[PDB]
Amino acid sequence: KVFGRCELAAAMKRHGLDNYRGYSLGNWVCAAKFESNFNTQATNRNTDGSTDYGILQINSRWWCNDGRTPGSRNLCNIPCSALLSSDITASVNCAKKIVSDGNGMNAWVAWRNRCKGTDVQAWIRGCRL
Repeated sequence: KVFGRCELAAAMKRHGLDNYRGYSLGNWVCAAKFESNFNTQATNRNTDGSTDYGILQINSRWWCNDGRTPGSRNLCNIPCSALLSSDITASVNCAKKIVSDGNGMNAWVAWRNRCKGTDVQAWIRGCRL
């Protein structure tokens, strides 16, 4: 599923992400935009052989099991395919564990290079709330 901007904003808010660990909702919608272009089925293979899945591009090296990343961990205790669903619940609950691990939203390279210290409030501007 390809989410609209405000649609995704409302869904992430309803799943408890606005201001989760201090990160306002605009941070999360900006990171989804540049990670996946709001597309739940996005997948991208990394050079070490691991693969990123879903709207927030959660990596199989640490967070999910895809059966083809040797020596990786499954810290969110989920098949990686659950991250591609049109319902964002598994992506959001795994993302909550990742942002709580010490590095905050720097774990997402596109948030770090393209969202961090920008006016992220603009990503939820106009949205019904």
